[PDB]
Amino acid sequence: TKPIVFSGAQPSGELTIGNYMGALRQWVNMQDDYHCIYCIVDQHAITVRQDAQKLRKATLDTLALYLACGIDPEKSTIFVQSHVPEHAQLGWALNCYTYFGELSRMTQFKDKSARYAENINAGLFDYPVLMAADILLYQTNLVPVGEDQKQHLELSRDIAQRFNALYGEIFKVPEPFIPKSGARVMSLLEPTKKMSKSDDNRNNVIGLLEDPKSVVKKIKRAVTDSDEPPVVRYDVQNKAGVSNLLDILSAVTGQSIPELEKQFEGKMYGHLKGEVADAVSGMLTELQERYHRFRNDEAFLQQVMKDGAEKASAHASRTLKAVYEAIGFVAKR
Amino acid sequence: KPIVFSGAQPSGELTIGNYMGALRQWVNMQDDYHCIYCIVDQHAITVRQDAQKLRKATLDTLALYLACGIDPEKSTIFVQSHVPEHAQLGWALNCYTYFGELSRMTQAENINAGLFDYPVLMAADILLYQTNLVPVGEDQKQHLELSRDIAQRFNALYGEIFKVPEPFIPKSGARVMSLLEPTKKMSKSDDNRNNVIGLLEDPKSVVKKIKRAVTDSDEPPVVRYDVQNKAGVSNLLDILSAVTGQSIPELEKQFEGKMYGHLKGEVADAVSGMLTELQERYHRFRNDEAFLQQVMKDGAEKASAHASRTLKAVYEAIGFVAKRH
Ligand SMILES: Nc1ncnc2c1ncn2[C@@H]1O[C@H](COP(=O)(O)OC(=O)[C@@H](N)Cc2c[nH]c3ccccc23)[C@@H](O)[C@H]1O
Ligand SMILES: COc1ccc(N)cc1
Repeated sequence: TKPIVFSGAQPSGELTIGNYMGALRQWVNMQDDYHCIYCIVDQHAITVRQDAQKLRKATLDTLALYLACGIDPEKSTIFVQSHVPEHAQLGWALNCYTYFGELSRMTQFKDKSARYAENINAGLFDYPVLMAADILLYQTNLVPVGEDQKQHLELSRDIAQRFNALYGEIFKVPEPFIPKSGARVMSLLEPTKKMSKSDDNRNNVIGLLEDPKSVVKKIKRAVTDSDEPPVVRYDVQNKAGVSNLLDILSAVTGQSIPELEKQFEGKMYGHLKGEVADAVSGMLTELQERYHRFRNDEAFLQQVMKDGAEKASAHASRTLKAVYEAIGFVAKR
Repeated sequence: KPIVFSGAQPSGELTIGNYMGALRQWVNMQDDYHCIYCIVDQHAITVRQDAQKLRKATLDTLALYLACGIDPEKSTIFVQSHVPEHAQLGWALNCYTYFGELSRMTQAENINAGLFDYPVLMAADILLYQTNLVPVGEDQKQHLELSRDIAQRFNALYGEIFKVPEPFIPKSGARVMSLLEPTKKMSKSDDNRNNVIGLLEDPKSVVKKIKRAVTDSDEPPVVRYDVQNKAGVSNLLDILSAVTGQSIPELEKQFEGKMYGHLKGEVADAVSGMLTELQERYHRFRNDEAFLQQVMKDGAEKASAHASRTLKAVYEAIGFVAKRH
């Protein structure tokens, strides 16, 4: 059997080009090479307060977006996290093998606590343990994610190793698959801050479902630097905005930064931004064209969810059975 | 019938205080209330434990509750981990529980997240079954209050999804104090086991512990009820009264001109009389694996039917896409 790939994305906000480059791009390319399982993590989404209609709609939007990107339900298992109870079950169990200090030290918890001070909830704190349960359920070998998830992934490995050391070979110890370029796409008006699907300032973000024209305007307005003459060179410290543009272009086209630097020799930021806008306006038009075909077909979306949850539960129940046996629960018969 | 929820720890080493106090009280109210008994194995693992002993303890607890008179045809008794809805609701309620509320629970960075987060699981345990009443001790009053606050908070956002649970106020009335410390209650959590009489102790063990029990230096020795001045003797009277149903004034008359030796002898004989009938039932149930499996299956099946209905409403309110069956 093939090694197993697992990853997920929250149905909250509107997925950005950041989410595509750091994760979904890789998800599509891994489908034949590995046994791939992709999840819409609605249980993680509710750690941030959403309107009920928006949550339901965003779950289906996200599903249709996976499909529009090229995630093929004939190759990959595609499911909604809440449809498989084993995530919640293993998540509770793994709380007992996770230290408080490991969760309080998390960057994401700290960033999210500052952003949502009126709702610093227990789910936001316990976030990484459920995420570990998501991965560990499927005997996952590889986890394609953006750089912002490295810390969460490190904890999952620690939990797997710690549990295995007491009980035997129950889990696989997963490995991150973070891409060389586009692992952490930055904000267009604030290139020192990660591009967030929940920025109020829309201008920071390139939406996967935002109007391309509005997106082309966003690239042209992206902040660069005061260098005289302007030079297209990679330097995240002194040229954050230009570097982010080079990183985006590299990730979309598959060309290296040193290659792109040679390509823009004697050129300035107008050329860079023309070429970035071109490459991105292109992906989105195509992507949004596949999207509606999927998104307006409720019977097909219902079928993908049904089939995917079936496949997922078969794997997850198998692992949870072994976990429950090992910790000492009386088996349900 | 109001719905009553109790969580039973699979590790508790139950005493005659537990039995003649709350347990016997509740055995005689299984037709008055819709009683739920949940053996809380997911709570147990917040303390690291030997796996095989936890499995054994789950079944020991089930058999002991059955032996004490919990009737699986009247009440619902089941193992927590057999009903996935507990963990499911637990996670959802984490998202409507403040971090501060958990930090302020009467608790540095080396405690496991389960020990930190279990009050939310407790809330889920109760709220799943539309629980009206929860019989708690003083030590779990804070947890009940949190579950009431979570229920009201969720209902204010989404409509009346949960019942707001109430404490069960009336106490059993059977008083049972520690043998070497008559001022303190006999507790299943006592490190000093000479203070307690476990429900599975044999007649020789009970004799030894009752013989050792503290009594005053009154001269002449007198068997009279007086908690302030004769705590130990009064405890022995209360235990004997609880066992036989004879009133304190009846026992005071029964022991007129008798020393503390004769009282201790009668207390030991009385308690062991009670424990022998209970132990016969326990071992009969406990050694019948097929009967225990059937009780767990039926109970989980009953619990799940109810729990799934609540969780479906919870899931609909939050806005999750409904599962495709
Ligand atoms: N500006 C950016 N540049 C590049 N990559 C980015 C950018 N912003 C986000 N990402 C990546 O996109 C994925 C989805 O984002 P989420 O916020 O839903 O990502 C999250 O919140 C996860 N915890 C969801 C999750 C839950 N359980 C899991 C198990 C395995 C893997 C992932 C998960 C992520 O991989 C994230 O790293
Ligand atoms: C009681 O809170 C929890 C927390 C996490 C999970 N997965 C289940 C229940």
